[PDB]
Amino acid sequence: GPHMATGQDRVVALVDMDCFFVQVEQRQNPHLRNKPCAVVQYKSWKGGGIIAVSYEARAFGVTRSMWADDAKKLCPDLLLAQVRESRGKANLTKYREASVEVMEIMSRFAVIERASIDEAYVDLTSAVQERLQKLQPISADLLPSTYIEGLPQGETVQKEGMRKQGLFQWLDSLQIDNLTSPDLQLTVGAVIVEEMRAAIERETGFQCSAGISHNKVLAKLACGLNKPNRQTLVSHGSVPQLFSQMPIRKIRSLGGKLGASVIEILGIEYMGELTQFTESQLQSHFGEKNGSWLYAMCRGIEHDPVKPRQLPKTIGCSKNFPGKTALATREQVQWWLLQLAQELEERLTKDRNDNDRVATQLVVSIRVQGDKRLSSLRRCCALTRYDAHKMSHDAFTVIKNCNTSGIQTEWSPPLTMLFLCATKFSAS
DNA sequence: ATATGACGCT
DNA sequence: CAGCGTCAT
Ligand SMILES: Nc1ncnc2c1ncn2[C@H]1C[C@H](O)[C@@H](COP(=O)(O)NP(=O)(O)OP(=O)(O)O)O1
Ligand SMILES: [Mg+2]
Ligand SMILES: [Mg+2]
Repeated sequence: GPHMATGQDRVVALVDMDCFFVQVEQRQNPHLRNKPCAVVQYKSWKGGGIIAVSYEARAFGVTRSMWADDAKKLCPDLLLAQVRESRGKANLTKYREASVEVMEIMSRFAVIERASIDEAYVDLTSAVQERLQKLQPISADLLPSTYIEGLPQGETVQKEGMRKQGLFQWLDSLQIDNLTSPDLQLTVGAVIVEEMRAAIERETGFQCSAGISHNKVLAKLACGLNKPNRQTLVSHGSVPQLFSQMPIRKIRSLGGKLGASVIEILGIEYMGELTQFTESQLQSHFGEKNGSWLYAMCRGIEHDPVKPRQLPKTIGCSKNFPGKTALATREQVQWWLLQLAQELEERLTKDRNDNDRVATQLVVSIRVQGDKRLSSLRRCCALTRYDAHKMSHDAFTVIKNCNTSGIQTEWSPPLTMLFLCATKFSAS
């Protein structure tokens, strides 16, 4: 007990934008605000594929991975915004630039780790220490949008009434005399996150949600508990009851094959049930690293650091050529490699100017018709010049021998995907 | 017919 | 300037 680590050393937050692509389009087009709206890419096939949905539209059952024509059946008044198309492909520049707006604001408060186009982890341990040294009870007024997971226990017919009662129980209990209380550190962390989220909304117009806990996995989980436009504090103490009915697939990194194996091999359904197994038992089934990770995680402990990185490590461009449209001619493959290369060149040139770095490697990936893998083959070559013509020519050079066609003009088996990625950045 | 990113394994 | 698999938004 006296020597058992509790994973309460850090204060970490995960901030995730609410229906991000939609909010970007709603800021731009006021007509879309406060309406059932979705963002779609490529209109010709079934109205386009939905990639983002406003909360108003979710109420009708509209989801991502849904064709717009089908979404309209569920929600006839659904409004749509289209992703920009350039050179025959979706262009996500608007969303990347909006992402930068948000990341730069977050970086003012603390070290952050860009985790996706719309979320970042924040290591608030130091900021909390400074704020505690600076502060004195914490008023509920400092936590206007915060939920305390697990509370209240023991006006509650409405959600805001429930939120306040839980917050009151939490604050009434808080021991502010001790600067080392983990619960107190989380609370101060939540105050700072309120301030961060206020700054994001004020300076960008975008709303977001956040999770505050002692590690990245719990912070991420916490974030989704009360979306949209709210933040949730998950304390170490809230873990046993939270994990008691938490499907294993809900924890980050367990949503795939590993997660399925955990369920199948151990015959369990919830994250908390993992506590019954010894570390060695878990390592035997899932490997040394996964086993140790699972053993600590089911107890609410994780040590993965918030990495000091707010810029992407790679810059890539990709396009699918489904079914009948699979590229079947050499000239066809070269023309598309050129479109991808030109987009990549623009993005790389801007990156070099903004971030004082240059990519030194080019990775080319493709999918062959009949293969359900994300990638069928991957090859690389030196990226010595930011020249689209050289990059597309080099990319063809490295994959051209995959062509099994006896005939020079033709390409077989036809390609269902092209991917160009710039990597191995070096200071410039 | 359904654009990206990180990172682990070998 | 290795190539493939997994998990993610
Ligand atoms: N599978 C995918 N394909 C393409 N784009 C994707 C996508 N998943 C997400 N996006 C893009 C579009 C998304 O807007 C953006 C953020 O991803 P989230 O955070 O997962 N989802 P959102 O922010 O929309 O809603 P909220 O968080 O409130 O639930 O990334
Ligand atoms: Mg989001
Ligand atoms: Mg997200």
